[PDB]
Amino acid sequence: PPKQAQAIDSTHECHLCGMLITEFPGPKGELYTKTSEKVKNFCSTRDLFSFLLDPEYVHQVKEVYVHDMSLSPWAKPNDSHFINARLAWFVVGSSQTGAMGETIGSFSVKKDAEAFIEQYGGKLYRFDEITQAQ
Ligand SMILES: [Cu+]
Ligand SMILES: [Zn+2]
Repeated sequence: PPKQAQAIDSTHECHLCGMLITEFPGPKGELYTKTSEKVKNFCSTRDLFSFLLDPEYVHQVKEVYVHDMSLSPWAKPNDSHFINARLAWFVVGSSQTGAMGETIGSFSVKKDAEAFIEQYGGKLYRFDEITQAQ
């Protein structure tokens, strides 16, 4: 039984960097580790990937969720539309920023990610192709 994404409220702080999450724009992230039933919330897809690619945690991470920017506006992502990050399309290197500056756009629809790149630049990636280089 997969653990489910949860709403992010105004008091939630990023698991990596401690900043308040919902003040800032850009897709946010959540994930669970095998060891804890409490979801870990992140201020940005940037910090989500930084955490889950860290060798200390890479094997502990099970469920990973990101806002679907096919459905939610960039400035105010909506917690009703979390998608499975492992099946999403990602845009790295666009001009659009999140809570930590540069960030990773996340979409359910490949053509939406491609149109995003047409507008704002960047490159298209699947979950597995995102490494510590990016
Ligand atoms: Cu931050
Ligand atoms: Zn953060």
